[PDB]
Amino acid sequence: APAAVVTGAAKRIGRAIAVKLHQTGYRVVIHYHNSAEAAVSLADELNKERSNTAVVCQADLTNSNVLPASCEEIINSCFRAFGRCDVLVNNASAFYPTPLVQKTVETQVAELIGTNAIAPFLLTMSFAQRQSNLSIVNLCDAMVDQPCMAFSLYNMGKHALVGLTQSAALELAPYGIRVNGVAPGVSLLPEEEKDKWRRKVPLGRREASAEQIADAVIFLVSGSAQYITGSIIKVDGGLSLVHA
Amino acid sequence: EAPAAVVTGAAKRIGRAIAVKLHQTGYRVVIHYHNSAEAAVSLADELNKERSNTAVVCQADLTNSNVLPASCEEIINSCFRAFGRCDVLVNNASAFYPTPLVKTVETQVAELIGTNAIAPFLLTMSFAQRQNLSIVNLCDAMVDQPCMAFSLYNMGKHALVGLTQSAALELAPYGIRVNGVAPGVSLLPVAMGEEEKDKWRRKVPLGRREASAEQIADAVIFLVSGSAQYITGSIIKVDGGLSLVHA
Amino acid sequence: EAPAAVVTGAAKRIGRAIAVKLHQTGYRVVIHYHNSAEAAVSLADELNKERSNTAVVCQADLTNSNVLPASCEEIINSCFRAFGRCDVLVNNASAFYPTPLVKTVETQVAELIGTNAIAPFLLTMSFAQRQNLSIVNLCDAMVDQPCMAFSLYNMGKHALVGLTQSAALELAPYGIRVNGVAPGVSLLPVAMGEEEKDKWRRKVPLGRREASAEQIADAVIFLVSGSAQYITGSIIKVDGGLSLVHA
Amino acid sequence: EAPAAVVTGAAKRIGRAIAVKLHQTGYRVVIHYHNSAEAAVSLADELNKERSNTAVVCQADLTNSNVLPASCEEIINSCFRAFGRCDVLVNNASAFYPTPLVKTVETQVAELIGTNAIAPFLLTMSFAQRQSNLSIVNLCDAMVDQPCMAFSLYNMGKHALVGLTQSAALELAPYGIRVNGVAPGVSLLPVAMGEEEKDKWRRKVPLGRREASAEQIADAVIFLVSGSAQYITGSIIKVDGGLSLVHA
Ligand SMILES: NC(=O)c1ccc[n+]([C@@H]2O[C@H](COP(=O)([O-])OP(=O)(O)OC[C@H]3O[C@@H](n4cnc5c(N)ncnc54)[C@H](OP(=O)(O)O)[C@@H]3O)[C@@H](O)[C@H]2O)c1
Ligand SMILES: NC(=O)c1ccc[n+]([C@@H]2O[C@H](COP(=O)([O-])OP(=O)(O)OC[C@H]3O[C@@H](n4cnc5c(N)ncnc54)[C@H](OP(=O)(O)O)[C@@H]3O)[C@@H](O)[C@H]2O)c1
Ligand SMILES: NC(=O)c1ccc[n+]([C@@H]2O[C@H](COP(=O)([O-])OP(=O)(O)OC[C@H]3O[C@@H](n4cnc5c(N)ncnc54)[C@H](OP(=O)(O)O)[C@@H]3O)[C@@H](O)[C@H]2O)c1
Ligand SMILES: NC(=O)c1ccc[n+]([C@@H]2O[C@H](COP(=O)([O-])OP(=O)(O)OC[C@H]3O[C@@H](n4cnc5c(N)ncnc54)[C@H](OP(=O)(O)O)[C@@H]3O)[C@@H](O)[C@H]2O)c1
Ligand SMILES: COC(=O)C1CCN(C(=O)c2ccc(N(CCCO)Cc3cnc4nc(N)nc(N)c4n3)cc2)CC1
Ligand SMILES: COC(=O)C1CCN(C(=O)c2ccc(N(CCCO)Cc3cnc4nc(N)nc(N)c4n3)cc2)CC1
Ligand SMILES: COC(=O)C1CCN(C(=O)c2ccc(N(CCCO)Cc3cnc4nc(N)nc(N)c4n3)cc2)CC1
Repeated sequence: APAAVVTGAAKRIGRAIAVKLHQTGYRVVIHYHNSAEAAVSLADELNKERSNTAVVCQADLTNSNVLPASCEEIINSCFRAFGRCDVLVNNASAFYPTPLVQKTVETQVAELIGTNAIAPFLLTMSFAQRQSNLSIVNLCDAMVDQPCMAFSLYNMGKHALVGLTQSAALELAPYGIRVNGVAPGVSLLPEEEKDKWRRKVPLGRREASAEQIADAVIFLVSGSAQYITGSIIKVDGGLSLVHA
Repeated sequence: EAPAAVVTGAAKRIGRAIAVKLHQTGYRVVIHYHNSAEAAVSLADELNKERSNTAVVCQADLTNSNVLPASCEEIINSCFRAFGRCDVLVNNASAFYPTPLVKTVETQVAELIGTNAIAPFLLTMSFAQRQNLSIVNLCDAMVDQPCMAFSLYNMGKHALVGLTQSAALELAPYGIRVNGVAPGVSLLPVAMGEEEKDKWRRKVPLGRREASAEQIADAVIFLVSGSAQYITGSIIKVDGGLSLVHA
Repeated sequence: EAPAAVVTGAAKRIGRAIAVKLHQTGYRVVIHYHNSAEAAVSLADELNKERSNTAVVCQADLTNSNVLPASCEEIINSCFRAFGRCDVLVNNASAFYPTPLVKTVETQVAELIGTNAIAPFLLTMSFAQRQNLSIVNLCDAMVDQPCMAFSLYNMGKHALVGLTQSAALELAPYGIRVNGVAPGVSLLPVAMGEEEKDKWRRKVPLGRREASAEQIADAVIFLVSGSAQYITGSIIKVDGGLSLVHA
Repeated sequence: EAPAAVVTGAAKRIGRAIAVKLHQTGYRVVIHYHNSAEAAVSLADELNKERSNTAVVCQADLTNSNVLPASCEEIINSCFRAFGRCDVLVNNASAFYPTPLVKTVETQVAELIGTNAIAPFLLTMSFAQRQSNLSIVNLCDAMVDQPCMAFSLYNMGKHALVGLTQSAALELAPYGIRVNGVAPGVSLLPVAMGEEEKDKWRRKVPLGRREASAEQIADAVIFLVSGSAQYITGSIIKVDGGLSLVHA
């Protein structure tokens, strides 16, 4: 059975991705930072379905002097548990505003650029170095070119992740590793404010769900996507096409 | 009952593979063709051997003219006549040849812009008016790094990106999704010399080979599926990384 | 010897401002027009009062048809007959109106795709065949966030992006640069209610106002200048940030 | 009163051409540099010979670190100290070298992402906070979506710079600060690159089969800071001779 690493897998979109990969027959590494109880509860659910098919792995993905070692350990945890690592899903992400005009700003850089871009880069390095249907899926943002007001560092990090997706697709193609993205628009919100976000969506008659994001990940890691690399699939209900 | 799909230019090559995979997924299919009558009828015969009364052919020229709206309405009508419904439209048919800046030029406009853009637009209109509904447009992953001396073809494929996005927005309230699949190098021309085919294959980072028709069809199957119900206005490159390679 | 420029749709609004600024920069100008004869002639008379024998008018319909290639050849020929050279082509003329998916539709195709894409292509062909040479195409900064029910217009503007890029590549060996200027909200219709105009103006981050025609013309002047001699295939948005604003 | 500009990495090459053309347009200039002190001082001397007290140098490392915010604040402060105003910021300084996926990697992150993205962000913050024709120009890369093999961190940094350009254009528009980019394709090749390798790059360019001069890049910066660009914000102008349009 193939094996996958999902970062930020305890809750929300990462959890849905881990569940759908497991349902597809993958063994999974459930990475978490703060959500140990939720990570272990997910692993317990998946292991009840198929014994010894889910493990957890703790790591802070903030940039620091130790982040490279932390990322090498996440990949190593998959090889140790399952003897292989076929899929990496870079899902974990910090998200909060960083206004240009008025945590230290350098802590915000470490968290926003680290989680959304540098950790994906280091995980990609470790995944490739440790190596079939191998692939990486990066969780992008469908609104990357129509950014949220006062979200500069977040937007910079998601732009950097587009660059990584494309750069790594090119560089890792000779190794047979595909590198793609899934770009949610409005997916799971953290009622009046939620409804303001919902109302913009052309396909809004249909509820946005973590499972719809996971469905695009399942396609990209499947044999039905064996010629697809460097592609970012928007899963946004049309939101990115709506003008101001 | 079984859903129904129209595939334009479905007698051969990528359109044929799309029609076959939709049929294997449980669709009834209208095999549109222009000149390839024998191949269209042979495909319909093969699919009907698998499941009786699940495939028909429909002939039409998709060159632009004052009758193209009637032709496109008739293709959609042929799906309703055969199957009583029309759930999926795949705009695959396409003229492709150079038009250097330095057949009459108006015939070249009619063929290249008609097949790649205006016929998709009119088919989209007729599909929407006659109503998991979706449209898939066959785009081009190289639309922003165009082939030398292919201006009109490239204009047509750019127009098709615009249609995909415009129609996704406008047809969302009707529950019709509109997406694209953008091949890079897929099936090369039968007439192309082996050395020239190999020059194209060597461009592709992922495996130094062209996409099979079936690999292109796999992306179409995903976009029409229940696994894509929140996806509209998206164009999936199926290009092996070709579009990311610099000069 | 003074250089010469053709500006399509130059009688009014943005095209007029482009023709005026080119004239102020030292160009002789062909003022193309379709229906606005009085305004075209008034502009020519103003420019010739400033400098004798520096402006002519040229009437043509730029709707697609069997005669459009000849019409476009004649517009370019009018510049050579008046001024002995043609250094700059500005493709500004444009039909703009909704075409809902749910005039005949083929007339709408001919007008919207003809003015926005096919006439630019044929004018580009004629300009290149007759040869700091450059072409500037008037694009649309909102081409990837289109207006509801404007599919044919949006298809035409997407095709014009493709032409800009294709022609930049193909004409580079001849030293002809091909670029675009993409307004967001510029001049609104006089008859549009101020309440509706203000809805458009409030969308614009930079000053909550539309671009003047002169601000659009400033980008054209840059692109045809010596300060842009390495720039080809580029589309400059002149949109006050509009295209960056989410729904 | 003459306006004033900061140009990062301005001792040599494209940054020097930008500083020179801004100075010729009537700006007073801060020539920021990191290691190229002799070149920076030679340039400042030449500009001050043309017009007294119109050029100063400012040294700073733009690698990311916990002091980078203070360094970036000090570069903007140096323009106010010399000239009493700061009208234009040009983010030109840039580290560029390969980082294969298969110096410590954290140093490479700090240099490549710091110079190309984080320093521009912090300089943008300081420029806005310290505040008419105000604008910022970021030196981008026309090949950002067709990246060089094994340049992932550099490419990530330049993609982040596109995001900053767009984000800052939106957020600073209410303050009348425009934020735009210039995206070279092939411009000045490295001093150390062999001629045969330079010619491989030159032969890629449709328009003239040659690299952009430093002055051609500077011309696009001068347009974007001028009154002829007063409605332009969030735009990235490719100055690439068609390079980005060429398929594999
Ligand atoms: N939700 C949306 O509408 C939306 C829209 C656009 C894009 N996306 C993208 O889709 C992906 C998933 O979105 P989501 O809303 O499910 O994400 P989320 O809930 O905001 O974050 C997912 C997980 O990221 C992990 N994470 C955060 N900071 C971390 C750090 N410093 N170190 C390690 N892990 C850290 C957290 O793990 P722990 O809980 O274990 O600490 C968290 O549960 C993200 O990449 C997001 O940017 C989502
Ligand atoms: N092959 C590639 O490498 C590649 C690369 C990029 C994009 N694509 C796109 O993928 C799609 C399929 O490619 P393909 O290579 O399989 O296409 P193709 O063989 O060139 O053409 C497909 C069919 O289009 C039909 N067609 C042509 N002109 C027509 C007209 N005037 N009226 C009606 N139908 C007409 C023909 O039908 P009849 O045979 O019945 O006359 C033909 O069999 C096209 O949209 C193409 O642009 C392909
Ligand atoms: N205004 C904006 O906010 C805006 C926004 C985005 C893009 N743009 C683009 O900028 C350019 C100028 O905009 P504008 O608002 O000044 O344009 P406009 O007033 O709508 O049209 C310019 C001229 O196009 C000519 N034209 C229309 N149909 C024609 C046909 N069938 N044959 C020949 N010429 C025809 C007309 O000439 P006659 O009057 O002589 O008949 C008209 O005066 C256009 O390309 C437009 O798409 C403008
Ligand atoms: N040349 C091209 O073909 C090309 C192509 C695409 C994009 N661009 C972009 O255009 C801009 C100018 O290119 P260029 O070739 O002239 O650049 P460059 O010579 O490679 O670098 C410009 C300056 O950046 C400074 N710099 C490097 N690391 C630094 C650090 N840690 N801290 C502070 N400053 C640092 C250096 O200053 P010191 O010398 O004082 O140490 C250097 O002189 C860059 O943003 C580049 O990415 C250039
Ligand atoms: C008689 O020959 C002709 O009229 C010309 C046909 C095109 N041509 C070429 O050299 C050529 C052929 C196939 C090429 N392919 C690589 C991908 C290009 O997009 C394969 C490919 C195959 N068939 C195709 N059919 C569509 N409708 N559209 C595509 N894009 C297409 N492409 C590229 C260039 C000159 C000869
Ligand atoms: C024929 O029926 C009509 O009069 C319709 C015209 C369009 N219309 C609008 O509501 C409308 C008009 C102008 C609008 N502008 C804002 C920018 C939109 O791109 C101004 C603007 C102005 N004239 C324009 N002319 C070109 N050729 N192209 C542009 N894009 C154009 N645009 C927007 C919507 C419905 C009425
Ligand atoms: C000497 O060892 C190194 O540091 C490496 C430098 C990069 N390198 C290359 O092969 C190389 C060098 C210059 C190249 N240029 C063509 C445009 C690439 O974008 C010229 C160009 C010039 N200097 C540059 N400086 C910035 N800061 N950024 C740009 N992009 C840059 N580019 C391309 C590839 C390997 C050796």
